[PDB]
Amino acid sequence: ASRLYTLVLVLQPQRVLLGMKKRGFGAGRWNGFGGKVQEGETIEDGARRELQEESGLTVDALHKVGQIVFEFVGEPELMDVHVFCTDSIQGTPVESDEMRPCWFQLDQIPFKDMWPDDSYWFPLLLQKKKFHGYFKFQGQDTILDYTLREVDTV
Repeated sequence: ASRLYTLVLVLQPQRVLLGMKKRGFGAGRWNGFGGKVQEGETIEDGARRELQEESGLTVDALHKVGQIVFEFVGEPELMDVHVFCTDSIQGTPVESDEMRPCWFQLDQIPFKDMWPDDSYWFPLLLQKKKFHGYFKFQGQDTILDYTLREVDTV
């Protein structure tokens, strides 16, 4: 079985917003905003909730840009991450207990301090291409297997 997660990338024409994860899973890496989808909310509502909780931001619209499935060796549950993009933020980003937000120019994206899979699929996001991904991890550092392709419908 898989568990539903969200990931939101605030992508403007010359910069992208990332958050430094301060605690919990993936702490110490820059990432998009998101988390587990809860009972009683749609996937998109979950993505909005997490963006709000983690950055203080609300948005007009969220666009579906990809799905990535993660397997971690030894872990029963797969992560089914629904990836969204926006360029219509409302408010100014503010630090939360979970995330410290910062803007990065698109040629200074800090891949060495991000999840290793981002190096593979960010280019597709940046090129406004819809994708499906699968990544098999050994721990949090080592990609054993992956697949990646462009799709018409996410």
